Amino acid sequence: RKGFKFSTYATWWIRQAITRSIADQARTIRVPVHMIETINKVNRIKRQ
DNA sequence: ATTTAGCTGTATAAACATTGTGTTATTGGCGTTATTAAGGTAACTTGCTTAT
Repeated sequence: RKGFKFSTYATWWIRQAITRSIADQARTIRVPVHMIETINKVNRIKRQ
């Protein structure tokens, strides 16, 4: 009904799924996704 | 015979024993705060890497 390309709607869902999969199976020991995101933000701040 | 020394008797005394009583303490319980997971989000990027 809205006039827009479907690629962006598909892209957001694909990106969310990939990030979630990486966090869930990223390490042999399961680590919380919220804990992982804060660690990623801290690492980016340290790099800057 | 007499008593004397011997013997510890059992009450008593003392110690224990038993009873009772207090105390406390911990389980349970409840709720509680730390934690946490998932859902959802939509300009666009629509056959890869990855390698002696």
